Amino acid sequence: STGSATTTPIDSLDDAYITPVQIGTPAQTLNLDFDTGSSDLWVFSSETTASEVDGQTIYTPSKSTTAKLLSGATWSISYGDGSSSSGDVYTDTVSVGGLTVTGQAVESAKKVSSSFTEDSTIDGLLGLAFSTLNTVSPTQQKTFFDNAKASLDSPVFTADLGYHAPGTYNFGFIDTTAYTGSITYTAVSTKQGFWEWTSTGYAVGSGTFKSTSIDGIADTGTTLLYLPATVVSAYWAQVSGAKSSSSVGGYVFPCSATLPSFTFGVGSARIVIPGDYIDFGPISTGSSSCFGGIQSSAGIGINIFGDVALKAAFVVFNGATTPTLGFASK
Repeated sequence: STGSATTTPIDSLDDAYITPVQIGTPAQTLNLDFDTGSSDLWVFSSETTASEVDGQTIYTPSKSTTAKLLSGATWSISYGDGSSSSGDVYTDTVSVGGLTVTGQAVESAKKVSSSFTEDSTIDGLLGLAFSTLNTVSPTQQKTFFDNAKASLDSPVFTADLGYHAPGTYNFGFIDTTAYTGSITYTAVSTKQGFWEWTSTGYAVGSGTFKSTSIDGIADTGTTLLYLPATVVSAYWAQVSGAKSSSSVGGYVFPCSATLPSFTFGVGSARIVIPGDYIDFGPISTGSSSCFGGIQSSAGIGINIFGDVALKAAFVVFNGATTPTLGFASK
């Protein structure tokens, strides 16, 4: 089997991407944030505290003939941005782009933090990291990908995110029309439960490539590119007037600037992030200070190849017995 679904930016900045997902019988379609940095499929629901719902579409298990309470199971998750959610668990039929999993754990939110309430366009998350990070207790549950894997034509999914445009998540096949050149594969460590890999270095603009190992995670659920302070300083040093602002919470730059590109290494291959991808616009409405798309990972504890990086590539998440990651230009 295979599946193919379009993923769409939630706003003009590509702050996140949503993908329609069918849950239950008859289908209830919710728009979920596919997150390769976590491993819970959770949704706003008829159980979510009413004051914490503001425009989201909810899953109502009582209206699904295939929903079953997973008795005694609870979940609770905290994300790196300080947001969180928790609740109980149903199993139900879940379909993505024509690919169906029966018996998928659907984590129903009883509580969500303010960041989620305020994002009316995101009806929940679909985790695509390794199932070892799943938070359901006392019986840990599998991700949608893990459940689908044995049925897939090939044990892979691909992320093809657009810059200010829709893109595609495919399951079970590699669309050879969706990228240019060849795909370069690189080793993955699953020790922390993430799609963790080591970039071979970077360049700023038309500058020389610096060969240096940068361990990080491929995380479709993180908006920006978070890299070591040394790398990030070298980038922003090439932008007149750019500075790190503790009041704003990161690097800002004059909105009048033209940003240089940023290149990262994948083995001997190179992925170029155009300068425009690094512009996240005014810090507040009408401001002439703009927020940067490359930020320091210092104090996160991990480098994160988020959407800024991933959307410059066609990315293969290879979940074969030895997992790997593939990157191609597009």
